[PDB]
Amino acid sequence: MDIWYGTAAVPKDLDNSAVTIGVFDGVHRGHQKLINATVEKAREVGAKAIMVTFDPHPVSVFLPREAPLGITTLAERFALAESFGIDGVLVIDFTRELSGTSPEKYVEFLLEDTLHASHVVVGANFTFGENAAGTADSLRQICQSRLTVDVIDLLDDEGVRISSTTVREFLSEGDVARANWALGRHFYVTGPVVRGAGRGGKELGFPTANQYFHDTVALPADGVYAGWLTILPTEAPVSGNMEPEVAYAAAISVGTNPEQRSVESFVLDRDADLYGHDVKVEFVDHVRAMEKFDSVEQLLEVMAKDVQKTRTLLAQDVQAHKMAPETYFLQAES
Amino acid sequence: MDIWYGTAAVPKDLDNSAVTIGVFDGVHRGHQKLINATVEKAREVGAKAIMVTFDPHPVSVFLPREAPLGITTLAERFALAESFGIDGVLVIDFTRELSGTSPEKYVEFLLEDTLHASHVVVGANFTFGENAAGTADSLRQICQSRLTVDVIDLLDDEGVRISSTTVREFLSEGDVARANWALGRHFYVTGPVVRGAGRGGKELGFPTANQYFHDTVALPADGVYAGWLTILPTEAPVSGNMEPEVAYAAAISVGTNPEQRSVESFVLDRDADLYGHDVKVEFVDHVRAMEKFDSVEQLLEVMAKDVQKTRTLLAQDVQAHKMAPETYFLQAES
Amino acid sequence: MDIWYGTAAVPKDLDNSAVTIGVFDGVHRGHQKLINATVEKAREVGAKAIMVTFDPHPVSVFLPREAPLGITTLAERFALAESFGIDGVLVIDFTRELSGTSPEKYVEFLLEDTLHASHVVVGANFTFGENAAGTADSLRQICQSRLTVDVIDLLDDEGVRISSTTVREFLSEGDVARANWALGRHFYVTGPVVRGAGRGGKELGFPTANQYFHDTVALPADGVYAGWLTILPTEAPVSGNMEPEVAYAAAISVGTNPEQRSVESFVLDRDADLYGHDVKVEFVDHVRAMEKFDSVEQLLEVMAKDVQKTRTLLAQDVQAHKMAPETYFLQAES
Amino acid sequence: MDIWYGTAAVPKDLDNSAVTIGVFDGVHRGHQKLINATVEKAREVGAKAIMVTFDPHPVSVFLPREAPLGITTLAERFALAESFGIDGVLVIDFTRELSGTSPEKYVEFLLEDTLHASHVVVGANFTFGENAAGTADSLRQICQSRLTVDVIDLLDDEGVRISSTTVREFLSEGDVARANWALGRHFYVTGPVVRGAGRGGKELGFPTANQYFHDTVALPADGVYAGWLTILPTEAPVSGNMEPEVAYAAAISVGTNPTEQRSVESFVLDRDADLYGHDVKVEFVDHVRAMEKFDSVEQLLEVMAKDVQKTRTLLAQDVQAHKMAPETYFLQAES
Amino acid sequence: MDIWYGTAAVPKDLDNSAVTIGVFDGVHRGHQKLINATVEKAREVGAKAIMVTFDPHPVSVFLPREAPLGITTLAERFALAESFGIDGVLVIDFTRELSGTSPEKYVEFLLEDTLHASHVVVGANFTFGENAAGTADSLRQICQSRLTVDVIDLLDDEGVRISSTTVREFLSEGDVARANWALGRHFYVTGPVVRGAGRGGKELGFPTANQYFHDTVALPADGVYAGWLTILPTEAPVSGNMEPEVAYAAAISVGTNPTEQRSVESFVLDRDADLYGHDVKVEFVDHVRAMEKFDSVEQLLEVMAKDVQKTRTLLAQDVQAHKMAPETYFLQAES
Amino acid sequence: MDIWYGTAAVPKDLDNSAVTIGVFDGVHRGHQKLINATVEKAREVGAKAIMVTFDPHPVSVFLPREAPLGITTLAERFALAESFGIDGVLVIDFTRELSGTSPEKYVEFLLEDTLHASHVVVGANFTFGENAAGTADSLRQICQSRLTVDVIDLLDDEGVRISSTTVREFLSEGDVARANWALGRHFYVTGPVVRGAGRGGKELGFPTANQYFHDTVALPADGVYAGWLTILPTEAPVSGNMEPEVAYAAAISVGTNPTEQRSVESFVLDRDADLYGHDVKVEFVDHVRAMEKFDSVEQLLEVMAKDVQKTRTLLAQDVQAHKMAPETYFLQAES
Repeated sequence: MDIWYGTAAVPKDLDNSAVTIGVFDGVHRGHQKLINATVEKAREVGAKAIMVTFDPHPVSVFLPREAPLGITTLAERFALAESFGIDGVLVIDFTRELSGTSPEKYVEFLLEDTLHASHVVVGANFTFGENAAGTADSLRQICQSRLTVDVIDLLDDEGVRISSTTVREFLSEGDVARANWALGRHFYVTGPVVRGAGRGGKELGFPTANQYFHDTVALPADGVYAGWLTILPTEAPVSGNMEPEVAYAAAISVGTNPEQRSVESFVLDRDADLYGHDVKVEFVDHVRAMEKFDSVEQLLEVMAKDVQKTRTLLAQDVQAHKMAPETYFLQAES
Repeated sequence: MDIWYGTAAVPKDLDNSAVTIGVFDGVHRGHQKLINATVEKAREVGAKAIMVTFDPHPVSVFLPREAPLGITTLAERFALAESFGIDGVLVIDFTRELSGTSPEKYVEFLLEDTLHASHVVVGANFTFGENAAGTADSLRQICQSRLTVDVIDLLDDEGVRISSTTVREFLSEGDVARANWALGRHFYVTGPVVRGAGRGGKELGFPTANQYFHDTVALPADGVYAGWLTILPTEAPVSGNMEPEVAYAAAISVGTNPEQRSVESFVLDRDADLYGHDVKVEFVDHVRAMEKFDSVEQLLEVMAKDVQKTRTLLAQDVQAHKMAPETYFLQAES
Repeated sequence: MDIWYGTAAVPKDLDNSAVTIGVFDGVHRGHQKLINATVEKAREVGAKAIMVTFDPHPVSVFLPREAPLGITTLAERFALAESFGIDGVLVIDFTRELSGTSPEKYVEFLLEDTLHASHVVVGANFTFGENAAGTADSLRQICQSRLTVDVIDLLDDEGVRISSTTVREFLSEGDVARANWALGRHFYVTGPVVRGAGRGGKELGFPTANQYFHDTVALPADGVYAGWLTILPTEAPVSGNMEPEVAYAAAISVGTNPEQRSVESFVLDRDADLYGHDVKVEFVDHVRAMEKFDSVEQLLEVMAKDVQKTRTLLAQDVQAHKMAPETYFLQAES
Repeated sequence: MDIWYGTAAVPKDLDNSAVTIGVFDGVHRGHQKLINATVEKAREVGAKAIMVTFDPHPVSVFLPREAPLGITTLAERFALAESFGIDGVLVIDFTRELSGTSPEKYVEFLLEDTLHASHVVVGANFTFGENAAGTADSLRQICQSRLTVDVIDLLDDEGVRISSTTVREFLSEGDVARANWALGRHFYVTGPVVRGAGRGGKELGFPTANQYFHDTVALPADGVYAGWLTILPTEAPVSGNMEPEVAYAAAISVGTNPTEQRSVESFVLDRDADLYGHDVKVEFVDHVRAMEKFDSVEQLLEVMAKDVQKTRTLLAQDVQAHKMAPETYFLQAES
Repeated sequence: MDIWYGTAAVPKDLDNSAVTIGVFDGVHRGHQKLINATVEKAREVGAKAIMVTFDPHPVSVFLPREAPLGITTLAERFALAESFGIDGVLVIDFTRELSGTSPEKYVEFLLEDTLHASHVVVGANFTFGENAAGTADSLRQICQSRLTVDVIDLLDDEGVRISSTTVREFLSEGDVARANWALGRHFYVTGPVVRGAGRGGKELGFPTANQYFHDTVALPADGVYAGWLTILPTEAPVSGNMEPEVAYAAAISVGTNPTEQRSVESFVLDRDADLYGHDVKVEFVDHVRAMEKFDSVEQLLEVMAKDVQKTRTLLAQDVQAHKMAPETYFLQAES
Repeated sequence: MDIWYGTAAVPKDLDNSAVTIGVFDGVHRGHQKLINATVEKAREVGAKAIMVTFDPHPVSVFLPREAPLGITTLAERFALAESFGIDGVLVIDFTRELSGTSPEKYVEFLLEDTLHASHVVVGANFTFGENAAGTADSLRQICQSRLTVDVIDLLDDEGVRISSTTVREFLSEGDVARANWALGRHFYVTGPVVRGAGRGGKELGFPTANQYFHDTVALPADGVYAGWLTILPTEAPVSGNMEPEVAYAAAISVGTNPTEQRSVESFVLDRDADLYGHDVKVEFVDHVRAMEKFDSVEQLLEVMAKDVQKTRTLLAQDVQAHKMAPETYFLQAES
């Protein structure tokens, strides 16, 4: 998949394309509707399926620092767009271009001159142009004759509107199961593993892996979650008995340094230290709220209940296999 | 009007004076009673009307950093005192003088030796001298024969005690209309305009003017307010279609950087950038609480409702002309 | 009393000992049970009474920064252990030794090889060894024949479990009287006196003494407390009319710098400045919550009520003489 | 004078203009040549004289936080342009437009489509387009028949090149005299006065006025300077015996602090005043001495009085040398 | 290769091993001598070749925050050890064990009880036990009949001692050529690429990739270097015309910042790419120039193009000198 | 000895006094001349001997945060005054009083009204009143018939002026020997011991005691020094084999840190102790060496043992030179 930053980087000789346009944060199930319709129409005409997306977040342009939390990083947005069949992602920066343009000159510049679009697919909530004048309906009439528009209704399921906003609320409440349901997959973060408290190995109280994330990253509420940890493909040696590319059962502690968040993973039944490696942490279910501990004994007792509840939740998760990992490790008991 | 810092700076040959004494933060309506009585008595005897005030706040002397928020800056206190007819402001620093003095030596030093007072006017709440022993009644008896004392009751109106404390509470609650009612004018701040998000001009989402204030400045609760923005007299060029010395209608956003406050002003129906200029922002009415925004579209929709409610509130404000500005700009519609 | 850091510092020729083992934070009344039983048994056999304690807190080993607040400093733990008759304190660092050891090799190494114990006394809550496997009951069976174990039930009195946890909660709620009841003495802090607001002396609003404490120190809730201030033995000159080694009546203000705490002491009926000195502040009773002040007059009025309520509470405290100081100063009135 | 942010804010209405293009930092004497040639030509035709300038600094686009010190603020650049008779300032941001563009499209878009220019005036060092491709020659050729292009060599005078670079050098060495000579006026900063040490009254050692500036502002090397302080027009009362819009003789201490920040402290000669809250302009005339540490009050005051004597002399020369002195001023010969 | 943290994590299972003991920071050419002697001996017997190393740095135990700069990270030390055929790395923390211990107990515990060693290999400078009592001799005597002890002199070559110290010196002076000569390979750092100035596209001045490193990482003196940049294996898409696992010719700017942090900015020659989010390895070949300030865009680009010419030359020599060049690479002779 | 803050705290009761007036920072040998002349005169009459000193430092009133380094704390100034027999210390704050005052009112208010002085003793450099107007002469004339005024020249000895300035210079150069010679005693700091690296036990490299001091405290140049450490009187238990109120031979490392702060680390010779929580006085005798970086444990300990040898020698000389040595001390000749 190609990745272009700004209109000027798009090949001048780009033949023909089917385009979808949005922030696409999270690439949730509604987003997948727009991508599917787009990939299908491109197949039909032998054209390229292009996503136009935005970075930085269009909101942060007017209100810097008060940007919505990133459900996925931009990098993951690329990876997800590829996995669903996008051939090219065009990334628009609204402080460089297309912000002051009228609806008319927007379509003309982006869809025709730049992308040579024959089809375009947007959500019902899509807007464009100076002071957001352009709507999904404007796009229908401006493009009548010139190119075909397909406007997909926002996704409603189980009485919930599925949008970036709802996914963020579910994460913020600690309800990763409902977030996952909206995403169509386990919510996850990826990141390098650093040193933390003691060393990962024989001692149960020491995390197998510690990670930090900036406060722009959306993360579930401080608490303990059941999930899966996967060391990403690597040739670097691994301390202990975990293998790369296998999703390992783990009780995951999300915390806050007293707004930079931490994620500490206790991998079930393994003795390993993942310092240096790149590690994906997928969330499945909430286990408990954060607690303060006043004795080593109390701490470990609770730690063991976390493991117990995690083993239960993960054993269920494996049964919903459209969400579960391909290769996993989960022991039936300790 | 003269401004003296400390007793030692007062002219030795100061003939005769009528004196009022207090912190005078905000110069609210109660304060204006003391000033009026003082200016009138000075007129009568052909003497000077002097205000004795305090900086730093007498409270911050014992409890530094836990000082009351400044309803007005000291500079504005001077300007307000002038506008009501004070000829001289003496500014006392309690860490330099008059804090350890007895009530007796206080009157003797300040009122006679320094200010050659023939009349003095204080509030019923006025205190003075070591450990606040001296009261308004002490001042009556210590000054019998020597000089005339006039003690004005605290101002009560519409079942509210009008004091610096009540004005601060109204501001803190976001009730600027009630604060204004207590002040006898629109609550305002003045300050240099800095660069903010994008550039002021054609785009509705970009503020016309951004300002910052230290956390000692009293400011209404985070939210959106209707008010008036006035570029203070200047010869510097102005970017866009606003003129100096005209009060322009504006939706005003007060925020907090995550305790240094910001004030962002969306001037109605104007395209301007005020970087570099000194700008007064007067508050009239609360519009709404602060909200987080998840789309450019939602942001602008709300922005436009703010404008709508502002136009309404300001059109009413103009009718109460004792509070409204002399020269204003408010369009009947967009 | 000897103080040893780590097993390696204990004399190789240490003859024979009676040992107690725990964190001992606060050395509360439950702790005193373990120490008493230990000192008594050591007397009986002519051996040394040893305390094994832990620093850093065993909890902070797994969860750094999320350590329990220190009811006493380590230094005070030493002083308290001495005052109750401990001959030697061995201080174990769990990041250096004894954390990965099995219950069996723990007893063998610590109690026999290092300390040559003939008796050991632990609480019912005591645990030891890798992943806290070892219990008070494990210690009974592992030591049958080899050495005598005495396991003391947790202390229950007036329907409250007396533990480090409960003392911390009482402090956190501002209930120092209940904390004191659990401690078996007045809760106290010691520390150097620094400059604060103005100078200690004639002015009532200026603190006699200002101190700061790091956020690892347990301290009662922000508020005003009645207590006693004692300048620790010294030959340095004292500004004003306070003598060393006398407990002076004081209204004590605990605050927070906006997590480093402050303690400001208004010594009743004395004019003194304690800059430079080391000062113990004992807490007796809660007086009031913290308030914001908007006038010097209001501030001092409240200050005087604090003094009034303090004089009352302290006059009662003196009557409970097992808790009260040996030499005190409290005036019947101003 | 108008100020437009971006090509899009320029009136479609504009039918004819004489344009000059540069950063114009400092608006020094070389800069004045460009503006003069532009303004006089604009008055010849019936056209408006337009300055195209850049903010953020083009260097900062590539090397953020490595930007050169601003000789003047953007605000003062506007004011200086207006003072030399520019009708419109157009401010280009390179992060928004005109940066990816080829030499060909840059000219047509900016000079023809936006500004509808008939005449252009640039320095010989002038560069434009993608990767600095376009040059003073490159410009003259693309613009045949439609645009009179006047290229002006960089200003050499007394064997010294007068550039923003050269000015920044003079400032940094603390040689304000040469900086002024190159600028055509006294170098100055403007800012609100805040509280400092004590209160401006009878005591010499407490500064009449305190100011702080961001690390972004070019200021002379730490030291003491002779200068003039002016309270900018205001109806706000003044504490002490000073008036607005009079340049007062002052000894000026420039200092630094951990927090970045630079400070400017002004001891005004023969006045007892405290300027807290006013906007004041501080003009620099000559270097007096380097910074030094003090360990007694008497020694500090001894030096302070020597700074005052030196300022009296140097400022008396500035008044006599006429050309750069202020219109209305206050200076005493003796204390 | 296994990695054990502390003696306690070592398998009880281990019956025979050839051991080497050192900090091994940089795994330079002297270090390679120790490892080679160890690995070949281990293959002779039926034994595993074990490296005993230390983290935190032994110096940092006594002088916290005064620790020497890491020539490589602990992670890269592992990877380098594995590349020279070590079977297990045992990592000692001196704050947890082996620090109070006498020479006698140190050997028996570590070499006999834990590792069940038959053979030992150490540098002649090797020190152990309480207060550095144990030495290369001290070691040979305690271990009679059970342990073959091979002591190897420090590597001298071309009249230069090759040590971690010497490498840190070369790096600090910006002499990466000599650092590489001493290491036996190109010095490198590895890290995730983040956002910087603009976007990696057609414009030369915006870096292909930005990286930051803690003050803990030894890096060359601030300046421009010739080097190779490699995108580490990945299925993540690449923006632009670059592939993973190809070393691309790059000019590399090393800089600093208040906040500690060092930066590494890579301008890859003849590619339009933005590497945000990838892990990249940056190899250093030769010093090009010291850092300098710029005050015009044209001058910066003028210098940038000179850096590119210089890189082409220096990298062409590195390719020809064969021995240290990468396996698969991309370099153009002309622009 | 009494300590009064401000003229207002002085007893109205005080009927007669001999007064000395100065900053007295360091209470050096020049200072001792003033105090001796004052104390002996006070014992002659029936009067109390009073020191008028200043806090904050008079310089800091004008130049905040540019204050000279405190040779001693205000607390130690009190203690030193008491040790030379002053009966009352009166502490003037110039931000509260005596600063606006003329020479005439300063004398009458302070010396007559407040202190009811009969006799005054000042240094020849002494300055008072508004803008340093009043001087040693100015003082003698205003005080005829009521005040015996004894002016004492600044102390010159071995061709060296002994002043606070001179002491601060010696300290800053790391020449504590000359600082001590000028002070009349070992320069010292006092402070609570906190945790540092490891635990004070058998291992030489972990300091017996760690201390930090604000940037306000004059300390010797970073380096190693010979000195004596004393645990101040206490009933708190001591970990290790050290007693309170014995000066123990120590090698002392003075260092710095980003965060401002200076550190003092004491390696006490031939003791295994950890002093956490105690107040300790650290006396400086002689400079041993400048600071240096280390890259091996063995080298650090090699140097550490050389510091100890050097300390043994230098401290043996200090004991023999008698005059400045402590009363009760502990020093061993051999390890």
